[PDB]
Amino acid sequence: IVGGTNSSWGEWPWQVSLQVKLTAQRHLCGGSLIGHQWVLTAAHCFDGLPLQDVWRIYSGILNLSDITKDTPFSQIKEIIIHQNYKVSEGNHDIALIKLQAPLNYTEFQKPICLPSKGDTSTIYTNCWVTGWGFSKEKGEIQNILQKVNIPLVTNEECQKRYQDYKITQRMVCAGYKEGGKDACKGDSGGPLVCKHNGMWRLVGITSWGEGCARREQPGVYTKVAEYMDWILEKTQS
Ligand SMILES: N[C@@H]1COc2cc(C(=O)N3C[C@@H](c4ccccc4)C[C@H]3C(=O)Nc3cccc(Cl)c3)ccc21
Ligand SMILES: *SC[C@H](NC(=O)CC[C@H](N)C(=O)O)C(=O)NCC(=O)O
Repeated sequence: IVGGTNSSWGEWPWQVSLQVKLTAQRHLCGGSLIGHQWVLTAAHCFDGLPLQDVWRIYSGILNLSDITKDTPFSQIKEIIIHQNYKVSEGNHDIALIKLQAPLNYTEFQKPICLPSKGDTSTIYTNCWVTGWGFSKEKGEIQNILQKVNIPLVTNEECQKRYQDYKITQRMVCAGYKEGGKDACKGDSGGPLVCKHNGMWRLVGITSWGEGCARREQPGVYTKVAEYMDWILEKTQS
């Protein structure tokens, strides 16, 4: 996250860190807890070799530097990538992770609400993006979970900024005309959440953008509302 600030405990209890343990262990992507046994993330997080028994999913963690060998983590039972996803493209950048064991809910480990049927994106005026990604374009993973307030952008405006790509109805963009605040490398797969009727809703999954926090180059997010039929089908309700 560029231009954000430190989060506090319990502010974003659905945020998870997707890490890979080879000989070293590294954070690679964000994700969002959506139920006891389900995480929603970006399909591009899985573009590498599909190695078995390497992913560790950390929840209930605010500071990655607080993770030790004794810190509990979830493991992957199944990865469900959207059927129309292609590696060389940004479309359908969404994946479900089924965990090997259900997590119990706590103040620091609980699900984001999925968007409600029949809600236009213009109802969302208070939106935030979170993660442990770079705080500048040539930066590094951040220890304390960062947060930044960000306005949603119209699909017409977002398309104007990315004329070499197709910004579809299944995408939502967010950012500032003057840049300065944005998600960045290592934030992809995490949440874009907007607070409505006292509850946070998962509006986007951090996906892509040209650089980070550049002028007139907003972040592009997978629009979760446009994948609700798919999410419900794959989670068997
Ligand atoms: N500023 C916009 C809004 O939020 C963004 C998020 C990303 C982003 O994090 N990634 C773009 C993703 C990607 C998608 C499609 C095609 C190509 C790349 C791969 C992933 C990424 O670089 N991860 C990464 C890189 C180095 C180290 C580590 Cl640990 C993780 C990039 C740009 C923006
Ligand atoms: S919609 C998903 C989260 N809600 C619940 O899990 C229900 C909580 C109580 N049992 C209740 O109110 O009935 C949720 O609200 N997450 C987003 C948030 O703002 O916390």
